[PDB]
Amino acid sequence: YYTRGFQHTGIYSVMIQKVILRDLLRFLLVYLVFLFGFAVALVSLSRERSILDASLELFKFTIGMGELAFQEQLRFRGVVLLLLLAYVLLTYVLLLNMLI
Amino acid sequence: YYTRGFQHTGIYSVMIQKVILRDLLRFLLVYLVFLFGFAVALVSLSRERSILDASLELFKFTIGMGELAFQEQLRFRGVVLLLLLAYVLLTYVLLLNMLI
Repeated sequence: YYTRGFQHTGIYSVMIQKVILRDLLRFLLVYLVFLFGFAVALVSLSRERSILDASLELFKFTIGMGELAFQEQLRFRGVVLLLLLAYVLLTYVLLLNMLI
Repeated sequence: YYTRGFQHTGIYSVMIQKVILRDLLRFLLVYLVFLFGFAVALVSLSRERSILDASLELFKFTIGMGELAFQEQLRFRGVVLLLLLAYVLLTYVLLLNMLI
């Protein structure tokens, strides 16, 4: 908060704060909704990632990690791969939209 | 320094140097302050990451690594996860602010 002085910082800081408060508040909701939906779909498909709380994989994907590979024992591996691809393209598209 | 010639490079180089010297000098301070605060909080919470010098995890997070996962033996795993989420959103927001 104490960046009120130092004009060179403040001129940009106030306007970027206004922009962020106006815009980013409508990102986290939709991204979280999509993440929860995809996590529920994955845990429901993989039961035959063991619990709903194991949604950290999507966060690893959006931060860089994720370990995208075949699941071997899961027979419906193609469907899981397609779901992961859909999720990654969707989140990249959404972040591109925010950036623009 | 020897890029003074080669006009096509220099026209952009001088102005981008001025911009960087004016702007980036007020990023590393605040980012380092937040990183140190979060590292101290994590090491203080996890004592019951073993030392203050183990702040490299946040740098791994900001470069792509980080190994975001449950800590098992640490009972207050939810608080640690919430702190990590707060830190990652904070640093992404700060870098977005710089970019804009």
